[PDB]
Amino acid sequence: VIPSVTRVLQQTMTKQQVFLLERWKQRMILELGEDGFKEYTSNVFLQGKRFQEALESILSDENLLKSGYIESVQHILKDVSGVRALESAVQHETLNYIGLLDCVAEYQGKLCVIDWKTSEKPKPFIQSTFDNPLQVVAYMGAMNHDTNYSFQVQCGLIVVAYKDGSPAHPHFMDAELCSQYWTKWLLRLEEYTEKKK
DNA sequence: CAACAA
Ligand SMILES: [Ca+2]
Ligand SMILES: [Ca+2]
Repeated sequence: VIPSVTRVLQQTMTKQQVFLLERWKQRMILELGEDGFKEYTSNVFLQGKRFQEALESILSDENLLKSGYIESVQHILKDVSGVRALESAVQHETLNYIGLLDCVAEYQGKLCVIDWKTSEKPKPFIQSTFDNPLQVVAYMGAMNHDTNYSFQVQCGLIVVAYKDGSPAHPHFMDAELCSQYWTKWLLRLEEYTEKKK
């Protein structure tokens, strides 16, 4: 099988990344239990997919109080224009990996790959988004080294929407910053393939 | 394939 982006990264996390995650996870299993912690991550996953699905109808007061995500992002969508693609599967002919980016559109007049995120903790810094930039630059490198797409994009954009309607954090990445993250991702891709053979 | 968690 051919690897995917989010799979390559979650298998190549540092020892300190796995420690902080599984320690937080067992603290949640402790306070709540195995029965509901799986229910918490089920809810957590579900809002992230709905939020993306809900904007997909926008680019083209709910029952749960997760309605703050889109209100959080309206000051972002006021600068999103010229939408060229949404939810695209991306092939990489050379480095052999696949992905599924959220959308491709112009943000503040600059064409970039946008990746929407939901989070309950604020992420003012791109360092707070962990491996999110590598996920974005992996999507652009794939789509750019692809048979199925007419254009090539250079910049990326992470947006972190919050459930309480707070102003979402746009983390724009210009051409040079994407280039550095890309070689970081280029590494990450190789520790995975070197872990297979 | 992804959602998110740190
Ligand atoms: Ca996303
Ligand atoms: Ca192409």
